[PDB]
Amino acid sequence: GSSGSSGTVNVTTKKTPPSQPPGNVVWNATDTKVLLNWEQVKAMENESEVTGYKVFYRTSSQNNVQVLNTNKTSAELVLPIKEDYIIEVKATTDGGDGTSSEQIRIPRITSSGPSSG
Repeated sequence: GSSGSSGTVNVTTKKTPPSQPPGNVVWNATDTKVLLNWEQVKAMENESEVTGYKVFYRTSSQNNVQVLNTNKTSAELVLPIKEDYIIEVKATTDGGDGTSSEQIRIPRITSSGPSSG
């Protein structure tokens, strides 16, 4: 087909997100879960505050990443079944989603011999 572009004024509606991604996005692996943790995001004046975040977790590849609702600065996922895990934290507000932090790299379960003695 074809495409074009010109531009046309417009108006605004509803508040807007901070756009600031959650930092200190740390993770962990214990027992049989993934303890995720990341700082909080506070929107400036007018900006919409963060009421929650979206934990975007997907395999080293995956087709469509999934979203997990979390009304906190932490989260808990399931152990990675082979292939690295690309986790992305997104700060959502009353307006909608926000920005996605830095994809997390979680390597599968090591490959060592259990019961050593």
